[PDB]
Amino acid sequence: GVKKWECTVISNDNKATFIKELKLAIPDGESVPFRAGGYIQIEAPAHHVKYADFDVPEKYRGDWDKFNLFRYESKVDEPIIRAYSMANYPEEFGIIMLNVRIATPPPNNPNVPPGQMSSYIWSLKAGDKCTISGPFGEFFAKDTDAEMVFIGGGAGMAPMRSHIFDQLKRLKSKRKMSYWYGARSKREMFYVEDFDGLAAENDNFVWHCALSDPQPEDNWTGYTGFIHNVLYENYLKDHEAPEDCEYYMCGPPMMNAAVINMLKNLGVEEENILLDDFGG
Ligand SMILES: Cc1cc2nc3c(=O)[nH]c(=O)nc-3n(C[C@H](O)[C@H](O)[C@H](O)COP(=O)(O)OP(=O)(O)OC[C@H]3O[C@@H](n4cnc5c(N)ncnc54)[C@H](O)[C@@H]3O)c2cc1C
Repeated sequence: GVKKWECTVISNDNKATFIKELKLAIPDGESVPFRAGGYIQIEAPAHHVKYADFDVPEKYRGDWDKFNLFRYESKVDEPIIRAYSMANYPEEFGIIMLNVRIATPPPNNPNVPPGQMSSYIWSLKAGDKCTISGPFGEFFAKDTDAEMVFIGGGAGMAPMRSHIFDQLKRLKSKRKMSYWYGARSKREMFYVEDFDGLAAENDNFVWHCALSDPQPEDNWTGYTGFIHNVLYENYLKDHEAPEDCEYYMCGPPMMNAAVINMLKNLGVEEENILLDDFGG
C-alpha cells in the first residue's frame, strides 16, 4: 500500500556544506513500514524560494559566499515531486530522516535554473508542513553470508546508513561489513558518532572516511584521495577474493562510475555490484 502523510519538519540542519538533514515527524505516532535502502517521495506546490532565505550556519557558509550562492532563486509553476532515500533504518520509528543534497546549478553551467525540489526542501524550516508518500523500494541487501562492502559519497550516506543500521541492530547480522565514505574535507563528515558507536558495538563492522581535499584546519591524519583509490589501495588489492563480496554503493555519478570500473577491473561480477543510482 502507498499512503500519504502530511508531516511536520522537526529540523533541517546542515550536516555538510551542501547537505541538509530533513527530519520529518510522522503524524499520529505512526511509522512508515519501509525497508532499508528504500525511499519515499516529496511533493511540493507552486512556490518561489530565495536562497537568501536558507538557514546556513557560518561553519558551512564559507563556500556559499565565495561562489555567491545566495543569489539564486527558484520559482516553480506546477506541483513537482522527487524521491529521497531514508537515512534512518526501519526500527527508528516515528520519523523520516533524509539527506538532501542541494541541487545548485552545475559548476560547469552555473546560470541554469537551480534544482527545483532540493531548493524547496532547503527552504523548509522547523514547523513547516511536508507532504510525503510511499514507501517505495528498489535497493535492498542480498540475504546471504558474503562480505558486504559499503561505499558512500555525498547524500548517498542516507541509504548506506539505513542499510548498515538495519543489518546490525534489527537483523543482528554477524556478516563482515565495512563502510567507505568519501568526502571533500572534515567539515563535510557527518554521522561520525553514529558509525563509531556501531564499529565499537560490533567486531564484524569497521568503517573509514577519506578526504579528497583535506583542509589545514582539519588537522587530518586519516586516509586521503578518492574513495575508489582508497578502498582499492588499502584493502581490495590485497584481498584474496575481491569477488565473493557484495558491493553496495551510492554517491555522485563520477564516484559511482569510478567505483564500478575499479570493481569490474578486479573481476567482480555485476550480480555482486548493487548501485543505488540517484540519477545525478
Ligand atoms: C530512488 C531515488 C532516490 C533518491 N534519493 C536521494 C537522496 O537521498 N538525497 C538526495 O539529495 N537526492 C536523492 N535523489 C535525487 C532527487 O530525487 C532529485 O533528483 C534531486 O534532489 C534534484 O532534484 P531537483 O528537482 O532539486 O533538481 P532538478 O530541478 O531536477 O534539476 C537537476 C539538476 O539539473 C540542473 N539543471 C536545471 N536546468 C538545467 C539546464 N537547462 N541545463 C543543464 N542543467 C540544468 C539543476 O541545476 C539541478 O542541479 C534520489 C532520486 C531517486 C530516483
